[PDB]
This record gives sequence, C-alpha cells and structure tokens, in this order.
Amino acid sequence: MLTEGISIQSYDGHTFGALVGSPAKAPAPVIVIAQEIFGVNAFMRETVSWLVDQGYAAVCPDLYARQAPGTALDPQDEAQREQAYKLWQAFDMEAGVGDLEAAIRYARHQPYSNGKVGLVGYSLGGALAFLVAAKGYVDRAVGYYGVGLEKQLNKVPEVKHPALFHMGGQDHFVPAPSRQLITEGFGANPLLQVHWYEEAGHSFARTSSSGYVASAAALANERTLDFLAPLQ
Repeated sequence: MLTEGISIQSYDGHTFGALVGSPAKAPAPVIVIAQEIFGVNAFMRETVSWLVDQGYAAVCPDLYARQAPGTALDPQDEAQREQAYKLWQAFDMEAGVGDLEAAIRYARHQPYSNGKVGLVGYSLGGALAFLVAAKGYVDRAVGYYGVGLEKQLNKVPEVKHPALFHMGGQDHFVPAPSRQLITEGFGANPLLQVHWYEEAGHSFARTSSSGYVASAAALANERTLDFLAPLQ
C-alpha cells in the first residue's frame, strides 16, 4: 500500500509515491525504509507500524516506480516471487540511491520531523542502506541481510556516519568467502558494525519467511532500536 497524495520527486524529474506513517507525538525523527525486492508489501507495512509504535515517523518510498509503480509482491507466491526476480534484475542501484536521497530530503522537512533521519534497509534495501551511508545522506543507517555487500568493499573508507548491519550465518545468498570479505572490510572502519546471527539465514527477521528465527530477530531488532535511539 502507498499513502494517497504522497509524491516525492527526484532530481531527474521522476516522481514516486510512498507509504507514510506519521508519529504519535511530534516532533520525531523520521526513518526512511528501503524495501526488499517485493515492493511496498505486507512486510513493509508491518515495518512501518513497528517503528511508529517505537516512536518514529516512517517513510517507505516506492523504489520500483521507475519500472512498475505500486508493485507489491508475495514471496510465497511462485508467480509473484518470479516477477520480483525480474524487477530486481532490471533494478538500477544508482537511481535507487537517488530516489532514496529525495525521500530523505522529503523526511527532514515534514511538519512532524525533528530534523533527524535514519534509514533501515532489508535485502536489496540492505545494500542500498550501505550505499546511502557511503554517500553520507543520513544520520545513521541499518541494513538487514544486505545482498552483494562484498562487491562494495572499496567504499568502506567513505562511510563517515554510523552504520549497523545484521547478517545471518546460514544465509545462502552470502557464501562463506563473502562472509570473510565483508567481515574483514567492515571491521577496519570504526563506524561500521556487522553482527552475524549464526543460527539464522536470509530474511530471518521477516516472519512470513521460513528463514525467520525469533531469537535472532529479537536480538537484531533490539540492537536496531538502541542504535536509532540517539536520533530522538
């Protein structure tokens, strides 16, 4: 779902919608949520309400709007899950970071915003969170099981704002060597932080997933809440 009337525009002219969640009391820091490859779907809504109850405002931009606006896919549905793979395969990460940048500007200026903006990303969004972090567009970013992180190691020296990552130990998407590259690369920057949940795989934090692990999810989400706390 997307909020009716919300329209964010990128430097190149493209405009896209977003599922917005206003805070209970204002002003409050805004958390821009970067999606997985399934668009603004059920988990994205779940995530929106999770953060508003924790005391934040939430903005989940429709990043697939350049390819297919309003797309919201079900990972458990074979057909839909495949559309996701197709859209992900055509996804342009540069524009993704640009739209994210625009959504970040949107958030800092809302009547309820306190000027603080954090960014949380899952899967595809986990890679984007790292990149926005390397660009320095946010106060602090968090990534959940980011894919292709090992391919972005050269940007490690560029991140000058705190960033936290949660990676599952038995994540198929992350081969053992990738783990070594990631851990070794992130470790040097005192502002990056990567935790590995040994008994967890991919999407361990999304309940609909079979990879969901309650203890891993609980710890990960707790660390996320304490890392974001300074923004309030």
